[PDB]
Amino acid sequence: LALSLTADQMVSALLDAEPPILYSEYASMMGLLTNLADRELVHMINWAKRVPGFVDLTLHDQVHLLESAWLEILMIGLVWRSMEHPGKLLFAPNLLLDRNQGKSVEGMVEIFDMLLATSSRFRMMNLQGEEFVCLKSIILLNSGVYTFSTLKSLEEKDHIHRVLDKITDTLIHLMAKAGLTLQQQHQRLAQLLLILSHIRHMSNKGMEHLYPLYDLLLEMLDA
Amino acid sequence: LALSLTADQMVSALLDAEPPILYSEYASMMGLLTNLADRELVHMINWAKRVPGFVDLTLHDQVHLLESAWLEILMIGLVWRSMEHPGKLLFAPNLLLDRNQGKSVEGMVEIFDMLLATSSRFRMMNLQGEEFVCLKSIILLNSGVYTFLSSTLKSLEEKDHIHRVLDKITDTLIHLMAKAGLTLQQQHQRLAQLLLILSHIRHMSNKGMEHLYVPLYDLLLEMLDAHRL
Ligand SMILES: CC1CCN(CCOc2ccc(C(=O)c3c(-c4ccc(O)cc4)sc4cc(O)ccc34)cc2)CC1
Ligand SMILES: CC1CCN(CCOc2ccc(C(=O)c3c(-c4ccc(O)cc4)sc4cc(O)ccc34)cc2)CC1
Repeated sequence: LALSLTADQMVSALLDAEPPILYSEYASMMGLLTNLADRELVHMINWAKRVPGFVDLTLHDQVHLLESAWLEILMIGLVWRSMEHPGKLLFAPNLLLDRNQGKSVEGMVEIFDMLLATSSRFRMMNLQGEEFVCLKSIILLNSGVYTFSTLKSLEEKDHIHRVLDKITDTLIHLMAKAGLTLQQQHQRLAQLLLILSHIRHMSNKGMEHLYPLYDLLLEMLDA
Repeated sequence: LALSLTADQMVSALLDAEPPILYSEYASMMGLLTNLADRELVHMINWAKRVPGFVDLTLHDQVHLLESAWLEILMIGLVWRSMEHPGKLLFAPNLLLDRNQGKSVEGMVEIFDMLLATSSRFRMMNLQGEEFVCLKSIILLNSGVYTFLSSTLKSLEEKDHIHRVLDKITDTLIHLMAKAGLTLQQQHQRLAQLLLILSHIRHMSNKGMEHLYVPLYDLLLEMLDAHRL
């Protein structure tokens, strides 16, 4: 069980599960981002399976979690790799775009600015890679949890909450190691989890304009 | 002022600021729900003005925060007062609805279920009143925070102040947990659990907004822009 892993073992599992940074393959704009996202999703599915506690869930529940988190997950990766590129979003090393090039779509402008603002927040906070991988894991486990009343669902949520607790402990550990005081540790933990609400929001806004999916992701998880 | 408060002072100030519980005035049901929400907004504004640090902000920034947070705030109040009624949503003491009453309206069963689920979660965690008021204040200060239109010096000043207040509220939550006997581990875990629930509350507001949809901006503005007569 994921529940007996030490903090160091958890960080180390998450660091080893990290997908690679993918490249763009080249109006053409949405085609290029569509193609990049779809390739990313294949690696995300494999990363998911390596997140401690994830394959303990039913196949149905795994698919639910991925259906609910996949865009937030692409967004937090985007924002992470954009940290060192103020004013720009590094979709791929060969696809670094600004809000002006974001205007080139329909409605994504304001979301572009939101993504840019999250990136600045991370840079400002000096988010570490070890912290980022825990955040990503938290999104995967958390996003779909409150939308799976049977007894089995009740077991599924309890497991997720215990794995989530383990990831909280891991985050606090990293901060402790980094030399922050206890007051700085609770404050930074809160600040990062609050950013996860903003990521949920950007994801919702992203979904409204990019528009079943569950079935598509089921075929993928199977494949 | 707000930044000098102790945790105990923050909590008293938050408990003192709570709005009243309103009654339903009597789809008949969407008309009822709409009237209720409209009347609660007026009190929500008075409550927001008593949230430590809120009235230090510009009028424009106050309006933005409420425009971003208002449905989140109505929802978390709903979930809080639904806690003692498993399976039901207490919109008002004379308006307790179950999930099947949601279907009687165009597309809200999914949100209904999400709301009951959050209520159950709060129940399952034994959420305290003191923790509830901190969470509601966090929502207000956080929801519109990363959507300020500008990166002006003033705006930078505003953002910094809100982050300092948010840190204070986090300090106060930890404070309540330390006094309830929780170990450091349990304190950080419970903190995280509660903050993750805000992510779901955001989601529910966004979905609720889609389903629901004089511009709201103008109405909060008029309502918040009070004379001193
Ligand atoms: C099983 C299905 C999976 C999805 N397929 C459709 C493919 O969808 C997508 C098409 C485009 C984008 C996108 O533009 C991306 C982001 C975004 C979206 C909306 C918005 O307003 C602002 C930004 S962030 C981001 C990060 C990346 O690393 C990669 C892409 C994006 C995203 C998805 C269909 C098959
Ligand atoms: C100044 C403006 C303010 C808004 N007016 C428009 C009208 O607004 C609203 C109309 C209805 C509802 C609502 O039904 C409520 C909730 C909800 C919303 C959507 C959904 O899918 C499921 C539940 S939760 C909740 C909690 C309450 O205490 C009170 C109501 C609700 C909410 C707002 C117009 C004037």
